[PDB]
Amino acid sequence: HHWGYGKHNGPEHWHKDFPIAKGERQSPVDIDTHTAKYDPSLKPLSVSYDQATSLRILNNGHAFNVEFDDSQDKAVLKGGPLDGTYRLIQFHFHWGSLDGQGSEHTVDKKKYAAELHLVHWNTKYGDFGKAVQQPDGLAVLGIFLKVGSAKPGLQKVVDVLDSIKTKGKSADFTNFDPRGLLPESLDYWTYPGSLTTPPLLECVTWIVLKEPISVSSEQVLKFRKLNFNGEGEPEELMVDNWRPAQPLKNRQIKASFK
Ligand SMILES: [Zn+2]
Repeated sequence: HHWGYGKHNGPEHWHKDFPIAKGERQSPVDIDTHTAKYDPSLKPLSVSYDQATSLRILNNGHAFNVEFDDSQDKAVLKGGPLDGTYRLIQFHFHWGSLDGQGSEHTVDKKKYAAELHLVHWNTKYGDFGKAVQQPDGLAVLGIFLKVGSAKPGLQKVVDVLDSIKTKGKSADFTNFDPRGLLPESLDYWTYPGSLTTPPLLECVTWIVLKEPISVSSEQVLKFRKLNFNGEGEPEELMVDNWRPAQPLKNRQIKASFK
């Protein structure tokens, strides 16, 4: 009875194995633009993916992750509200059963078709495993996906999904430049949060971009062909793998714009 997104093992059941699910710094959250606070002291975000080195893409039964080589000071996230440097280790998405839903964070209750999470760990801590044990261990860049024109930089991902349909499958995924998944503007909202999947550790400084990237209906449709199940097991399409908004509980969401 492993955790999942079904009615029997979904978000509403997670607290039984991970009590922190009802904690004080849980993610995602709804971004109420009227209550968010513009902070003029917030510096521009610094995303350096020029030399990021992608390795493989795999279906872990919850989503698909594109992993990178984080052994060198390659892809790093810094600046913005951060006081340290974080290395990119992997990215994945969360999406729905229809274009009307799929994102984890919402803006004034609005849900996007999907949400991209670029995960980075603090260089003060040695590696990912050690970083998640600290309150400022991770910096996750969240980017909303809306339907419209195609996103060229996403095509390589879309095209390879048919080869890793079921849990446990993976494929070579070298030479992928994540710079192709970023919107033009880097304006953002930021707040202290957690991982949105178990163990739900409250070790994340969330940075959610104001500008969503546009992907075509054809592209997002491909996400919905994946399976939660492994090969040979009953079909369980991978859709609605998103955790709903959690109580802000007085944390303050700051923005780099009004
Ligand atoms: Zn995520």
